[PDB]
Amino acid sequence: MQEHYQPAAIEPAAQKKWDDARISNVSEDASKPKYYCLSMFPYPSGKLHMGHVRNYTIGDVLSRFKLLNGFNVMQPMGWDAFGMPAENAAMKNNVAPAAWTYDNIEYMKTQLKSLGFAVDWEREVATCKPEYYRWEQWLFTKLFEKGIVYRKNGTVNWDPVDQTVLANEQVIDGRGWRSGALIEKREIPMYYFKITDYAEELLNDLDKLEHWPEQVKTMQRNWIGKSRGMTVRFAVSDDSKQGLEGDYAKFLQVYTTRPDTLMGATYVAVAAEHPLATAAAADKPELQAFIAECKAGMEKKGVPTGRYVVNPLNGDKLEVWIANYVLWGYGDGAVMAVPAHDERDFEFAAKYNLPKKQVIAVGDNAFDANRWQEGDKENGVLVNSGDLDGLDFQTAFDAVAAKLQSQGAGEPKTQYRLRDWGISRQRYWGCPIPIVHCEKCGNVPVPADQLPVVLPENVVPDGMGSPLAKMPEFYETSCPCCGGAAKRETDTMDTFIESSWYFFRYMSPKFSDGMVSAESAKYWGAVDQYIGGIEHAIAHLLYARFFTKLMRDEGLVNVDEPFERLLTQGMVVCETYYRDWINPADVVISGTEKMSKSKNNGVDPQELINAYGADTARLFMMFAAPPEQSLEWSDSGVEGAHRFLRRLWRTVYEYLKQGGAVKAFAGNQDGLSKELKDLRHKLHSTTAKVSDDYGRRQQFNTAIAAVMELLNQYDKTDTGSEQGRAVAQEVLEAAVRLLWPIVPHICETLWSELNGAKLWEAGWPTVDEAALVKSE
Ligand SMILES: CC(C)C[C@H](N)C(=O)OP(=O)(O)OC[C@H]1O[C@@H](n2cnc3c(N)ncnc32)[C@H](O)[C@@H]1O
Ligand SMILES: [Mg+2]
Ligand SMILES: [Zn+2]
Repeated sequence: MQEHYQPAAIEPAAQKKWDDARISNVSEDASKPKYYCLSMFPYPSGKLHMGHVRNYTIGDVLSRFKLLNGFNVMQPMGWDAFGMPAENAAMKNNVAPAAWTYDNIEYMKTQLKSLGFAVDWEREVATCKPEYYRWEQWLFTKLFEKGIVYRKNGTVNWDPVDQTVLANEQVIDGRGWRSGALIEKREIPMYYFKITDYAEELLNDLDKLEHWPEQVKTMQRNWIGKSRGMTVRFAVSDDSKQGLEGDYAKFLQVYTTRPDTLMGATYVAVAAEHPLATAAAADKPELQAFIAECKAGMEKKGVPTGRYVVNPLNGDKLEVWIANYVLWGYGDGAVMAVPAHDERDFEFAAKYNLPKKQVIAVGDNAFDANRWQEGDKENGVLVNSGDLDGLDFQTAFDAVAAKLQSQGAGEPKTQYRLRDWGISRQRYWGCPIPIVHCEKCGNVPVPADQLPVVLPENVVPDGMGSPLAKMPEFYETSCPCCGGAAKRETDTMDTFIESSWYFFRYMSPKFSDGMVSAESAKYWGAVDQYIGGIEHAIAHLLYARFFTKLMRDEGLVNVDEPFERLLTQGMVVCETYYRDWINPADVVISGTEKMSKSKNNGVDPQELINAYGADTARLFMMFAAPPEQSLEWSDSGVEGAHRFLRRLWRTVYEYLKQGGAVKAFAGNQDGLSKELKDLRHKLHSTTAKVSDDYGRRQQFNTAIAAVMELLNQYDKTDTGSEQGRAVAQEVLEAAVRLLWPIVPHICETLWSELNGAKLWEAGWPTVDEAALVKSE
């Protein structure tokens, strides 16, 4: 054993030892329990930096821990290669997106290999390769013929800087997710996934996820935004039906989220384009001028119609008003009004002298009918509501439902803030949409045998429009239904399509007959442990659950949920500079910020490895903070981690130098001195603590600190006697195994100096319970 700790000697040798043994190349082996640990794969939008390294080191620690515990561990890595991240970085450097992506991938592979992650590289995927994206094209066509994917014109989010439409989940505070530019509204046909068909299942199945952070589930619940409401039909008065036809001559229908206030409705509003408004305006120029002023176009305005509808629950004849705040096409185009319990209706009734019937009371408060007081749903009881008096909200809801159901005048209706997922992008670098437009047959999907629709890679966009719409050699084709002249779709799929199913592709990444093979899907099931940032809560983490249910319903998988456990690691943060983002190693001082290529404050892992070794980089990331807490970059933290590794190396070197290796102490410890019994007590207490920290608490910094304390007590114990050396051997053999998930290169090397067996076959250290009993 050499005296000096030299990471450049031992880390390549350890990595070759692990690669040769193929311990990370796993098959569907039915003898060991499976463990699927996955970190969110990166965009090839530049060099990885230490923030990514923290993400992936956390995954490796958990993978290596489960490996030593006898699991068949799949930890796969790959490249989220399509979409704006890679393309925007390529265009900034005048490089074609394809060439830029593949070169970035190869540098990112060398970075990760230098860090010694226990990755099954034989499962590597690159999402921009046709062997990958053909299968999402296949799924697209299958869902298109079912109507789960559809094309429709509509109002969309337009990003004027990235020059593409964006999904709702990609609009962050009204700004594009990559550009930061203020979003605009346009009318543009897009392709949609009917994710609202799965809104209820997406919402309810969150309750299954006992091992997700509550915050992620809460954000998804609010994004889905379910509201249980009530459809209510008001019978049109017999004297108020002139000019109307069909249902509009019979009833006026509205949707409301407060049917407990239905007994308090004092008037009703309709949109200017509602058939009741147009029928009432036919005989009166009073309303036509208001409908014209409304159809032209915020402050609330309204006019009475003289038409009346009948409240189904008490028979009150409410007057119909035309109001500029009632949007047509939004629902029924009509609403009821409860001013005493809705602030908007209170203002409308105050501005136009409309009654205010109180129907809810909160505790012991009075009702001043001319001053709005702060609409409580949770704390409230009904008054002036017939047999509804005394009922709280949820009981009044179901009671009103039963009442309306008995007369055919209404029924419960659930709505969601979630809208359908718009996936069309006016971008070159993305999965081609497998549609051909035929003048005779319409928008037709490409046959399965003709898939993939191959994206040409010989393209350098100029930044002025969709490049594919500019290439007749791409879009001119034949219709697959009739053989006439036709045009391929030239929009591509948003990059989140690829990340919504890549975790299944890892299970069988060379499978040529489908997205994922039935045998491998049945073996691996779902991801046991997922690690990635909280920024994915409303988009990827929601999209992925949706795709999983889609693929399940197509018969491709048999799980309901893609990810069992989710760890959202904290951000690595670092100082930033701008002028034009500079890097600290090389103006303005924009202050401490998340490490990101977008701010050019990333620390390259390869440079730290070249100066200090991969084990140092890994150790600092796991020791500096609990994994969910943000971690501030620090040179002294790097140096402190390196000194500990020198201490570990020096500790074993000095032990071996004074006698060499002996057999570790084991068995009954009666006869050991008290100092050595205390050391064994600390040793096995530390094994229990580390085991619990890796497994149950997932707190790796305190695991490292526990091992440091064991070494502290070791240093203060005289271990030079024969029994001392056996206990020293035991301490050091446990210590390097406990730390191997964190710093495997130095622990593998030290293990081989201590013991001739293979570390991963000696397994995880066991707790000797007899060592934990205190002496009398
Ligand atoms: C599943 C896909 C939609 C993922 C997508 N391709 C993506 O986000 O790719 P990206 O390459 O941006 O990030 C890859 C992973 O690294 C984490 N990460 C990045 N910066 C930092 C940081 N400063 N501190 C800690 N962690 C960080 C980030 O949260 C993510 O889990
Ligand atoms: Mg369960
Ligand atoms: Zn045709």
